[PDB]
Amino acid sequence: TFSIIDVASDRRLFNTFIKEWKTKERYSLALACEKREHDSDGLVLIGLSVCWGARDSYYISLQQVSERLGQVRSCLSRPGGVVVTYDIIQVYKTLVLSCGISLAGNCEDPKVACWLLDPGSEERTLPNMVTVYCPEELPLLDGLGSAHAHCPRVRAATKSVLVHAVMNHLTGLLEKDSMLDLFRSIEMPSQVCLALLELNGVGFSVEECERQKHVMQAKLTALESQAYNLAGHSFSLTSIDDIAQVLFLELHLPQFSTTKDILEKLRPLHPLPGVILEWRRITNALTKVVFPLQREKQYHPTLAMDRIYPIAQTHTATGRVSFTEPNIQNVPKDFEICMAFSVSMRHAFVPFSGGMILAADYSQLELRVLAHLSKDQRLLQVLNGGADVFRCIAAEWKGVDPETVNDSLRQQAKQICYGIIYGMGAKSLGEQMGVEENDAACYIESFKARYKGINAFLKETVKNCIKNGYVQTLMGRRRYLPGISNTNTHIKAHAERQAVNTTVQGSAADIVKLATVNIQKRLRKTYPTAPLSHQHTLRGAFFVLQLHDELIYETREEDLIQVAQIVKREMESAVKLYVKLKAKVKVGPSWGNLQDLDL
DNA sequence: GCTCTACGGATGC
DNA sequence: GCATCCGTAGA
Ligand SMILES: Nc1nc2c(ncn2[C@H]2C[C@H](O)[C@@H](COP(=O)(O)OP(=O)(O)OP(=O)(O)O)O2)c(=O)[nH]1
Ligand SMILES: [Mg+2]
Repeated sequence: TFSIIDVASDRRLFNTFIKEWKTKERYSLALACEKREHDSDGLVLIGLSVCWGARDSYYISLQQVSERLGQVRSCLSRPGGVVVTYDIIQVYKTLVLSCGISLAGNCEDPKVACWLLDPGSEERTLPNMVTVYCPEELPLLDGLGSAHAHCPRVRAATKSVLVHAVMNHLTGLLEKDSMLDLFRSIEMPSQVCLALLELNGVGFSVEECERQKHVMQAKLTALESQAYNLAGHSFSLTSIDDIAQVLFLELHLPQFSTTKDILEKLRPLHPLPGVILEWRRITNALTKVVFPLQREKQYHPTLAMDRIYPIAQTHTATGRVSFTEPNIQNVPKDFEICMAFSVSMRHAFVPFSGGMILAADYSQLELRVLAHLSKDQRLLQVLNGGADVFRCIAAEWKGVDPETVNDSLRQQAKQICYGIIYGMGAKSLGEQMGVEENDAACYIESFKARYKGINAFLKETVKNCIKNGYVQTLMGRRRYLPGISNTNTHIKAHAERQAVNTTVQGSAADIVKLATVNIQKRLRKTYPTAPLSHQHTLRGAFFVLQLHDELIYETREEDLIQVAQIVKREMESAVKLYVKLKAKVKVGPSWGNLQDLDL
């Protein structure tokens, strides 16, 4: 039955546990943390629990410790040897930040497996797992502590045995879905990479952020002065009611939806919608970036700099990775204040002293992925010759030379292309393009006619989703879309759009995770003596940010060239598609100041 | 009748 | 009285 052996109680017992632990091809590890403080070994993290089959759990107490932790480090760092933990990122970060132990080897996390089996479902707690997947272990839930009495050793042992059972069931479930090698070769190493990113943080100059904040606040005072002058009274710029009054009630064209439609037929008609738009953009910047970042900032003393530590979400409908605490991914790009000041929220994100930011983006990634999946011969030959499809779309749309395509113009062409691929209608295309309804419909017809393989892939993806109830990515991840067969046409169409989008975007996410893993492997081979993160303590790169197809690394100046070569090679060789996977590598003294490193 | 993500402020029942 | 909702930013 449910047993708790205390191996950290005798020399021979602990040594036998270690020598049996090394041989085991798969165990479950759990952390026992009595959190009187909210990162310390023997003060917060109290112990370690290890479970193999037959409802037995071995608890290693980290109280009194040097030799216990040394042998646990030896086994936990390359003892097979698969460690199963609930919330792998949390466990890895806690181990690093408390006792300086890095989980080296193959990891498994029942959370990641449950998300694999049904990514559109809810994040199941471990109890939630036991009730659903392992009902025969339900009597053990009384013993995962409680909100009042935890007993961290007993809670750890119960969680470890439950995680072992749950992952044993989920392993067979994943093999049935043919997602097991993908789980073990792609998904879990990506989890470790993300935890290592979370440990790294991203450098953050408070001085630069304070400078930007002061300029933005002076600009907001000026903007409020103009807005109260362009209207007449001192209304509220943060109230949609106080905006829909003054707007649409004196001379405008319409509650009333005072949204960024004030760009349309209002920005070129009255200057207050532009002033309101600028005020809203700077207010977004302040209240969603600089105020959160100035309160989320944390001083790294070893690096002698401030850093921001985001939390990776990773439980996503499509396999993407987002972040929680500051929401770093959505930090705005540069924009101009006239007083011309350049608000660069990314310019506040800086490397350590003597360091460089290295950012490697995937060139038109989902175009290439879709060209491979659809086998569209036209797109294959076009983008295998180094062409920029976004540039050519922008040129043929505007009639301008492709070489004279602006970066913002390229963004609109990119949005048009991806929207068309992902089920955008004629009305939305007309809005985003300026053309009429019929013109946008004919544009979509021409897009599907010249890229015949793309239309065939769209139809086949929807047909196979109806026939199977799910869609599959390039590397085998499935998403279930029960609305694909809904009688209501809106839910059915929504599921078809999600089917195509999930296929292509999940495949791109899979490629990006693979590239992250392979870059990490090559970096470890090239600089074996470097620290894994900024919390492990500088040679090589450090992976401070992930941008769904872009990997930010923060390398040393001397290692910049080698790191860029490594990153480019790994990103281009992640997957052998019918397309080439070109990566654009940029270097700079800051995230907001990056120059192309032609290499 | 583009998808995905989070998140501040405001509706909104 | 809080709970989502939505518009917003990235991608
Ligand atoms: N559905 C949709 N997906 C988008 C949109 N913008 C970006 N994404 C997805 C598709 C892109 O392939 C992917 C990576 O983002 P990027 O903006 O960097 O674009 P892409 O890689 O296509 O272009 P690039 O050559 O890097 O400029 O993100 C969008 O407007 N709609
Ligand atoms: Mg890209």
